[PDB]
Amino acid sequence: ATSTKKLHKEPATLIKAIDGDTVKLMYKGQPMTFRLLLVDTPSTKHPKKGVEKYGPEASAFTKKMVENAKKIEVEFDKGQRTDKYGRGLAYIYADGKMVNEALVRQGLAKVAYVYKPNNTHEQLLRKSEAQAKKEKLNIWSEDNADSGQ
Repeated sequence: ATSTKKLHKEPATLIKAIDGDTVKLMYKGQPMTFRLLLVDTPSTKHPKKGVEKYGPEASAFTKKMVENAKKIEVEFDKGQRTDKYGRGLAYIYADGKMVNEALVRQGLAKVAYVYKPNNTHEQLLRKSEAQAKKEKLNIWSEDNADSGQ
């Protein structure tokens, strides 16, 4: 144990946001498609239901935060650097805000089956998910999941 600086950030710039959990950015002068991996968004392409535009969904959320970002950094984990489908596996930081956590904490993304050993910030997302759940944020909001009394 005993480590300084959790994981490693590499400089990036957005080319296009494919959707919420999958983006294509310019990684060191070359276009690489990245998937956030730990997070998985529901109904990925369209709003949850579609009755008025309540919920810009992860697609626009990720897009907006990375476009407004001064700095875009991709943080690669301890495991594999790229996904089975050749997507980059990194925690993308938009302006220093980790997109993964931001999607989850606001309730636009859920924690999925994280492909270990790529899991350093799984815990962070897990708590942020639980956070979103107890506040019934947009994907946890009374619609698909309408639980209570």
